[PDB]
Amino acid sequence: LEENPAPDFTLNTLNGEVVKLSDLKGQVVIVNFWATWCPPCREEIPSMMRLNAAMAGKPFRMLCVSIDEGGKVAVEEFFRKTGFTLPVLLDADKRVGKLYGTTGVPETFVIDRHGVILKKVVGAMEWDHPEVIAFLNNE
Repeated sequence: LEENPAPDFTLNTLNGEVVKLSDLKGQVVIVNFWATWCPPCREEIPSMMRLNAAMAGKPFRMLCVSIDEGGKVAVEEFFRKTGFTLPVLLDADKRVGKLYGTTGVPETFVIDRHGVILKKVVGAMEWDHPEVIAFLNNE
């Protein structure tokens, strides 16, 4: 998967909208696969929100794909109790995770301006840290 262009997909947002990875050429993209019931997923959310704020106004899009069987209702609940928020896409049936060849969660893909997959990261990271931020700016 790594070093070859990202497989396309179209999915619903929390609010009836739809996002198609191809129309995002020109921007750097992070596709992250996560779930409300995954303790590592929840460990790294705070650090993923700080990566999002740092990028506001820049040609950058973060896509947090949820695999919760409970969808919008499950993610909405989780966000109500924790106070967290992120740019979520829904994938309850797990087919885009399968398309992406994932094995468990969290798993994160880093995609360049030409739509090519540059990096695959397994497990909770600290997305707020300098090397990552500066790896992204380079792009």
